[PDB]
Amino acid sequence: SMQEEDTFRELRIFLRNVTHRLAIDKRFRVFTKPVDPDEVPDYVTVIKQPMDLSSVISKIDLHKYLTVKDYLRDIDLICSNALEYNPDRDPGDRLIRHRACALRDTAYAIIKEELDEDFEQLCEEIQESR
Repeated sequence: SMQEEDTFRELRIFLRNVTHRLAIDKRFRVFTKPVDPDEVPDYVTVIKQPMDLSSVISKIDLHKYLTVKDYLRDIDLICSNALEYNPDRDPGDRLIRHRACALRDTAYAIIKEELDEDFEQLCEEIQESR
């Protein structure tokens, strides 16, 4: 219905705002764009499901997220991809892992502080009705 499409539009506005705040954070620059094969050839061969904040923005605009949980699944994929690709004790690996955990923690904390639980529940119930 029209009421439901208004609900999903509000969700998209919210998600674009969260994603923007993550994307402008200097710590998360490394997650803002897809990994370049030219500069990192083995990534395409280790990470089966690449995800980045630019792709998240594209998916928001394609109406691919109907709940905050659907969105956080892709935030979690950005993080888990980074942990899998950077498992070594080397400082370059530990720096990316620290930033990946910070990206995940920051996204969850923004949503916990700013998303009304009844709004996420409404999104869930509309989605389950389809």
